[PDB]
Amino acid sequence: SPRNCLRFTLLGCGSSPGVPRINGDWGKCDPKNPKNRRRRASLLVERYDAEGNNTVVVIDTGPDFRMQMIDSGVHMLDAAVYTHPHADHIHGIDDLRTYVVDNGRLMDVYANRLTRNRLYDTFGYCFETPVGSSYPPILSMHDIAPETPFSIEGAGGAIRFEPFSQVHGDIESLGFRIGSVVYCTDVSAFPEQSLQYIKDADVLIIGALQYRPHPSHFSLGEALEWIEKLSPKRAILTHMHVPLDYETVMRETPHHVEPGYDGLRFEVAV
Amino acid sequence: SPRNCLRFTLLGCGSSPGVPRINGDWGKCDPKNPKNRRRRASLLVERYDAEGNNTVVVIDTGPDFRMQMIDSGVHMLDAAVYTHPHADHIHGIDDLRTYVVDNGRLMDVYANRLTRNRLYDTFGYCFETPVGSSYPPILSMHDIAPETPFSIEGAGGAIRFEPFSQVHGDIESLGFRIGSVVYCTDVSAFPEQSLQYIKDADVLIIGALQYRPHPSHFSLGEALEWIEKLSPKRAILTHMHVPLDYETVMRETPHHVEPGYDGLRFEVAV
Ligand SMILES: Nc1ncnc2c1ncn2[C@@H]1O[C@H](COP(=O)(O)O)[C@@H](O)[C@H]1O
Ligand SMILES: Nc1ncnc2c1ncn2[C@@H]1O[C@H](COP(=O)(O)O)[C@@H](O)[C@H]1O
Ligand SMILES: [K+]
Ligand SMILES: [K+]
Ligand SMILES: [Mn+2]
Ligand SMILES: [Mn+2]
Ligand SMILES: [Mn+2]
Ligand SMILES: [Mn+2]
Repeated sequence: SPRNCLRFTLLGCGSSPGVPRINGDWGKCDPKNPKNRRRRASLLVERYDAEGNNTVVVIDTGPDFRMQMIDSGVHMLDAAVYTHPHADHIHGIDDLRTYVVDNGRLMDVYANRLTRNRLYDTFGYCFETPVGSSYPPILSMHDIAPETPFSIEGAGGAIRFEPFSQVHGDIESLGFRIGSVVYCTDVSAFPEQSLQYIKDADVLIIGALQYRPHPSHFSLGEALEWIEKLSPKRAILTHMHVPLDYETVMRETPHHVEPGYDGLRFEVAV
Repeated sequence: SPRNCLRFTLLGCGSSPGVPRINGDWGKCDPKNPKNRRRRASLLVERYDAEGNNTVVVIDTGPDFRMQMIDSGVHMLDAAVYTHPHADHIHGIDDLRTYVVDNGRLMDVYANRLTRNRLYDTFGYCFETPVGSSYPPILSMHDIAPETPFSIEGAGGAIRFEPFSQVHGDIESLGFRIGSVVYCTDVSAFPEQSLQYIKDADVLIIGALQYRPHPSHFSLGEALEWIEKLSPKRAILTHMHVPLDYETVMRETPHHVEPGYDGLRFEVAV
C-alpha cells in the first residue's frame, strides 16, 4: 500500500460534455479503447505517511464526482478545492454530503471569490438552510487566491497548494502546484506572474482541448508550445475533447508527453 | 426494433446518494449483484410509430443523466420533464446542451412553478446569458401543474402526460401517468385528488426508500400498502436506498411487485 508519498489520481480527463458526448458521439476517438471514455476533469490528491494514513483532497466536484471517488477506491475525503465555477467542475457538489456525515464535521471547501460567490448563488442550500427546509448545511468555505499558498491538514499530514492565476476565455481559473506536480485545466493563457509556479515541474498536467483553436482552452499545439517552454520532466494532457484520440495523440506528442486517461495514477516523493 | 408502442427505461432507481454511496457503502445490498448498483432516479419515456420513428422524453436530469442516456442507446431527446427541484433530479441539467446543438432548437423543459423558480435560481445561465458571458441559453421553459394534462410532440407522435400532486415531506413533487404506466418517485403521501391518476395502472413505478420510516418517502411497507389499495397489474419499486437489497426485496414482496434495477425496460401498447 502507499507510504511516505503523495499520490495523484486523474479522476477525469475529458471536456465539458465528456467522451463520448451524451448523444453517443465519440468524435475521432476509437470507441474500442477504454482510455477514450472520459469523465469530467478532476484530480485526486493524497498524502500518505509512514503507516499509510492519508490526507485526501479533491480538485473539482463535477457531475462524475461520485463514480470517480467510488472507482478510486478511496473512501474518505478531507477537503474539496475548486478551479472555477463551470458546470463540469461543480455540479456534483451535493455528493459531498456523505463525507460530512462520516467526518462529523462540515466539508471544508476552498475557492476564490468568483467561484465562491457563484456556488453561493446556485448551491446556497449547501451553505445555509433556506426558508421552508430542514436540511442542515454541509460545507465550510475557505478563501483562496492566486500567489497565496494554503495547506490542508489530515491524517497523512498537511498538503500544501500553491494557487495561481490562469486566463480561461472570458473568466479566470486557478491552477495549483502541489510539490513538483502542477495542475492546469481550463486555461487559454498563462499570465506572466504565474510562470514561476508552472516551470520545472516533475509532472505538468495541462489542458489540451482539441486540434483547432478555441477561445477558452489551449489547442494541442499550444499546449505543446507551453510544455517546450516550461520543461516539465513529464507532461500529461487533460480536458481532452472528442477530436483527440488516445493512441493518435500519444504518437503526435514527444516521449515525455502523454494524453491522460481516467484512473491514471502515480506516486511521488513528499 | 420497437414499433407501435411506448417504451419505458428505468434509467435510475436509487436514492439521492446512489448505491453504493460515494464512500463505498453498500448498506445491506449484495455488492456482487449488479442490480444493486443504482444511479439517481430517472425514467426514459419513448413512443415508437409503425416505422420505428421515436419521440423521446426524460423524467428528471440528475447527476447520472449523461451515463444514463449513453447506456440507454437512445441518442436523441425531445424534452425533459421534472418532478421537483432536489439535487438528485436536476444537477445533470447542463448535459442537455448537446441535444440543443443536434436539434437546432432550445431544449423544451417542463416544470411546475416551484421547480421552475428553483432552476432559474441555480441554473440561470441555461435560460439567460448572464453579465460577462457569451454562452447562449439552452432551455425553453413550459409550465405544468397537477391535474392539467400536457402533450409532447415528436417524430413518433405525441406523448400525453397526466401530472398530479404528491406530498414529499416539506415540499410537493409531481407524479405522472403516461397511458397506463404511472411514475411516482419522491412521495411520502398521496392527496385524495391524485388517486384517480394512480389507481388501476398496468405498471405502477413507485418509490420505496427503505424499511424504516422516513419523513420524505414511503417505506417499503407503506409502498406495499398503497400497491394493495391501487391494484396495479405490476408494480416496480424505485428510489431505493442502501438498506434495500434486490434479491431480498424480491422475496419480501408479492409476485406482481418487484424492486427495479437500472436499465429495466418494457414496452406497452399505445
Ligand atoms: N454561467 C455559467 N455557470 C456555470 N456553468 C456554465 C456557465 N456558462 C456555461 N457553463 C457551462 O460550463 C462549461 C464550460 O466548459 P469548458 O469548455 O470546459 O470551460 C459547460 O458545461 C457550459 O455549459
Ligand atoms: N434546497 C435544496 N435544493 C436542491 N437540492 C436539495 C436542497 N436541499 C437538499 N437537497 C438535496 O436533495 C436531495 C434530497 O433527496 P431525497 O431524499 O431523494 O428527497 C439530496 O441530494 C439533498 O442533498
Ligand atoms: K508521446
Ligand atoms: K416479488
Ligand atoms: Mn471545463
Ligand atoms: Mn471551464
Ligand atoms: Mn430524490
Ligand atoms: Mn426529493
